[PDB]
Amino acid sequence: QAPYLSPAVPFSGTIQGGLQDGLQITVNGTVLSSSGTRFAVNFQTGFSGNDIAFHFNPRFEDGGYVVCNTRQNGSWGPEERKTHMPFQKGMPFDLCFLVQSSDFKVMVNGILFVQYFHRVPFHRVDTISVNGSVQLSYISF
Ligand SMILES: CC(=O)N[C@@H]1[C@@H](O)[C@H](O[C@@H]2O[C@H](CO)[C@H](O)[C@H](O)[C@H]2O)[C@@H](CO)O[C@@H]1O
Repeated sequence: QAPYLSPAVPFSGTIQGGLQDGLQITVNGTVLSSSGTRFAVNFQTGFSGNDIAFHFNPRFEDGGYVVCNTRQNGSWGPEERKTHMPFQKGMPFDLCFLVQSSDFKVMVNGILFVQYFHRVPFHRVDTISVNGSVQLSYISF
């Protein structure tokens, strides 16, 4: 699949073929100053945003932390949080999502940040969306 170049945010785009084992999605962007306090990347089914297999949500609030969770039929499950923010505003970053049979491997600038085991079959994911206080340079597959 061709990369989405300079997509505007918010953004929603189809992931051709749907998520598949071995697929690596790269999200290159920059956290802005003066927008909001958080941004997110969502691996979802459809554009509704009601069913999100994997929600990666960095929050520049309360000291800085990232929320990882799944949303099924509009219902958010138990959150997984990490308190060591690997993001810095005004600095471009490479957010890499490696899809494996049992989990998502998430790397920030080549450094493994989190591991999220699939709560729902990843084959159900065909859409990636990004919103919040972030500017995108590109999304590659
Ligand atoms: C401490 C705690 O459980 N707080 C939660 C909030 O995180 C939650 O905010 C939502 O969180 C989901 C991901 O779990 C999405 O990021 C969503 O955009 C947030 O609004 C709220 C609402 O569900 O519930 C508690 O406050």
